[PDB]
Amino acid sequence: RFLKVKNWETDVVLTDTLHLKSTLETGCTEHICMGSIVLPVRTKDQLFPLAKEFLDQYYSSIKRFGSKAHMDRLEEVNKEIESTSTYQLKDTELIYGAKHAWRNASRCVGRIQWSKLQVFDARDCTTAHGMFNYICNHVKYATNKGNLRSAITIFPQRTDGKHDFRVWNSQLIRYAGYKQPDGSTLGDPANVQFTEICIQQGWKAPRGRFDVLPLLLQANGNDPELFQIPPELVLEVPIRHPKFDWFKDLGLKWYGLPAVSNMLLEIGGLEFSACPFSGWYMGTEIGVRNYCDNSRYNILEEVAKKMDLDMRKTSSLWKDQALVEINIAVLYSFQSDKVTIVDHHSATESFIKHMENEYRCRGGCPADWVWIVPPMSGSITPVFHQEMLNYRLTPSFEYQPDPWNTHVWKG
Amino acid sequence: RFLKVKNWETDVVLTDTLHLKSTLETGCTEHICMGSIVLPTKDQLFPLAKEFLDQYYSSIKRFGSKAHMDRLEEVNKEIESTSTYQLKDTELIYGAKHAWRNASRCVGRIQWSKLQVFDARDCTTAHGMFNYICNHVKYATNKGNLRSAITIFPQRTDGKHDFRVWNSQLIRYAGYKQPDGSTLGDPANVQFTEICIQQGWKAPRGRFDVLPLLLQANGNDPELFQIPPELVLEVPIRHPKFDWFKDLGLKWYGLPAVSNMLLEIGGLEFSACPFSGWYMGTEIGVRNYCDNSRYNILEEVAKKMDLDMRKTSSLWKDQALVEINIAVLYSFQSDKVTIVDHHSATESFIKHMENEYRCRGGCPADWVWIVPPMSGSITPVFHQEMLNYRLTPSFEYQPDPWNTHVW
Ligand code: HEM
Ligand code: HEM
Ligand SMILES: C[C@H](O)[C@H](O)[C@H]1CNc2nc(N)[nH]c(=O)c2N1
Ligand SMILES: C[C@H](O)[C@H](O)[C@H]1CNc2nc(N)[nH]c(=O)c2N1
Ligand SMILES: NCCN[C@@H]1CNC[C@@H]1Cc1cccc(N)n1
Ligand SMILES: NCCN[C@@H]1CNC[C@@H]1Cc1cccc(N)n1
Ligand SMILES: [Zn+2]
Repeated sequence: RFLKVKNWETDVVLTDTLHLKSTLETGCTEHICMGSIVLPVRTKDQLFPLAKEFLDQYYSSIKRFGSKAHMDRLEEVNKEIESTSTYQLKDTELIYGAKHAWRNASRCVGRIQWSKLQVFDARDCTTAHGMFNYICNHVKYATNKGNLRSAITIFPQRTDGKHDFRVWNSQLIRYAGYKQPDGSTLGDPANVQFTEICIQQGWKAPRGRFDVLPLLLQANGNDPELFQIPPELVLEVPIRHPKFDWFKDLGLKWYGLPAVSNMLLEIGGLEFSACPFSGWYMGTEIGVRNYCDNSRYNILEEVAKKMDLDMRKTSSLWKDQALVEINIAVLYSFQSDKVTIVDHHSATESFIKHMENEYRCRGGCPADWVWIVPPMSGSITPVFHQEMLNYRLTPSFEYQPDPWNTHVWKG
Repeated sequence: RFLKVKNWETDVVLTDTLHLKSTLETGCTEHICMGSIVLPTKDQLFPLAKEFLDQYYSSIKRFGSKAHMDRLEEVNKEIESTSTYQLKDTELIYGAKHAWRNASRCVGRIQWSKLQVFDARDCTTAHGMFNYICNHVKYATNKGNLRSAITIFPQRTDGKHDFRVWNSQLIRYAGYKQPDGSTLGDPANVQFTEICIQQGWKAPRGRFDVLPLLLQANGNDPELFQIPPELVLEVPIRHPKFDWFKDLGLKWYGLPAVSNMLLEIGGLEFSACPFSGWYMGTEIGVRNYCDNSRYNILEEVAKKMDLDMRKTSSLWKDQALVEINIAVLYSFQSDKVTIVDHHSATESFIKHMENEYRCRGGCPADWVWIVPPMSGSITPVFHQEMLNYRLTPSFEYQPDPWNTHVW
């Protein structure tokens, strides 16, 4: 079967054959689309086929499908599973696996960069302190003094699901959120619950507006432990506006390294519950969402007052006007401090090229329109006008329940 | 069986049960989502009719009554006998209002029940059609205080006597391809504009030439007609700060009136059912004005603002976008022609969704289309999970008539 996607701004049409290798479910039926819904220990039995599919892709990718090296590996993995109930990946496969999990991330607009990924093998890690060490090296390497580099650290895979390695933070770096008894919130509201957990665990919260949270790390299924990231390692950018001098007085700043740490990495059946990864920000993640979501820093009004926009009627589009300036400010600061960052125009255009390429050389590019289109100026970026097909391929990054909801404390 | 939708900005969760009555297909499978794709017999008819009437009677608290039963056999006999049937006025109105109610891609459905329905089923010719459309345009324009309406022409019989309005909207601007390789006017209508000429229209070859209606009756050949100029209310666009704005020479009509869709009620098909409401700002300012393939005026507005268009990171395109949309809302209000801004429009839709969940158990909604093409995440709907599915009565797309007309 062939599927066509059309771009209504250029009439360009594309054919997807890749979806034919899609095994996982989407959440949608013939009678219902769930395209806008955010969140919709294996047996020997299911494991080998999953291992086999993966290794087949792997060997085809290196042009050795059906080779003796290939057949031997299948046999090797086969035996190991029957003997130990699981199996270890060779460095080449882990690496090849992680890049493809990224390459298959249908909600990621930055995928043109998928083949350039530094993979750190942290499978020999056994303790939280061990984890902390690994993470610091990742932050330092990835930050690279502002000239950011994509990277991922992969800790030991799940075994019996009782010895999981988990990074309790959602991102390696995030500001604390504190709930005041008066109902207002200090810091980033999105992190209040986790901050509470950190405090309860012994963290001495400075209680400011931009407190870098401590790392809460679980190793081998044990209770998590706290670590403070060396300050000198946390690159941060003060936010100012190129024409507005009062902007700097808003006291805004942001860290430079976006590093998602709560996702699970699935490769050839194996589950890597702790696999932090980082790239570099697209302007809008900070300027639109982080600052302007009503449930985040909500700086839209304060910025509007200072600009003195007509805030009596929404039809003045004061909210729209302020949003643009704020985003202009984020891009400006980052470029000025020489910290890697990309604007949504550049990013979406690049993605469109990446996408087309993917159809030509791979027969498709799974993409989630709801997430690929930026949270501002949607239709003046090329992706808006691009039809897409969303389906799931492995390797892949999956959501996993927050560890505090499932962890069996040992005390 | 019972699905929940969460608003990630307010944490509110709603339970949708209405989707279980869904009947048509979505285009998706459990393997692939097609949510961003723009266009994904007597034995057949009675069940469709039955489904409709039951819901009609259910709505008027008389489900399973004699009237219900009676009507049910009357239509039943008529279908067998006449191989089709006619709807009672009451059913027509209810049908239309509900087709709008079920339009998962329309952000303005909170207004659904306030719909003026014009029964144009006694129509027999293109002239009659032209007469009906003019009355509709006039009644809905209402000197600027817009009122929603739909005029329903005769239903389909054997596909060989279909009534069709060839335009995509009652009111649109022409598009001509110049030697310059460039395009004059609205590129979206380039082709339709040609078909007009190929039929006689005297294109004034202007930038904003209100096109002529091209009407088709009882399967006959489409005929041309020029809506009375005094009936097409227009708004010249000026910015409330940039006096130079007026020099781009921009104007837009006040009446958004989709004419190419197909209205389906109780199995019956109304192939010519033009309908209208009023614009949400972004429709003109963002899509019509800035879409690269439309009037594509961003670069121009950019130059006038003297913005550094050297690099994309200056967000010049974004700054222009906002102004171009401030001007639209501005001009319309100034001339007192009804118009809603995307913040107000989406906010109304959230409340509507909530009323629909608690008073109907759901609200089909298409996120990709509901979220405005600008400032997406600052509008509430961006944070609103939606369930998309198809309910009848409904408005469906249909092949342009020229790619199907046996002259
Ligand atoms: C090189 C810089 C990169 C850029 C500019 C980029 C951009 C983005 C953006 C804008 C999002 C959506 C943000 C949000 O709303 O949460 C995103 C999501 C995502 N990206 Fe990337 N990305 C990059 C690198 C990476 C890397 C290195 C990986 C993995 C190896 C990755 C994996 C994903 C995944 C899994 C998601 C969706 C996460 C979710 O479902 O919540 N990205 N990316
Ligand atoms: C009264 C104010 C109304 C507002 C603000 C409103 C707004 C909108 C908007 C923004 C769209 C998307 C338009 C596009 O991007 O092409 C839409 C689509 C639509 N609306 Fe409404 N609408 C209104 C009235 C109506 C009426 C009176 C009907 C029907 C009786 C209706 C039926 C639909 C349908 C069927 C679509 C989708 C058409 C398609 O698939 O292209 N709307 N509406
Ligand atoms: C409910 C809705 O799906 C939700 O707001 C989605 C929409 N699109 C998004 N797109 C991106 N990139 N990131 C997000 O967090 C979201 N949130
Ligand atoms: C390809 C994609 O489906 C297309 O660009 C959609 C996106 N969302 C839209 N939303 C609205 N309201 N109107 C449109 O025409 C579109 N176009
Ligand atoms: N809701 C998921 C949270 N994702 C957060 C939102 N902003 C950074 C991170 C995504 C991400 C991952 C990798 C690179 C990047 N630019 N962005
Ligand atoms: N491309 C499908 C046709 N959509 C066109 C785009 N703008 C007017 C009309 C939608 C529409 C119908 C009713 C009211 C409204 N504001 N908008
Ligand atoms: Zn879907």
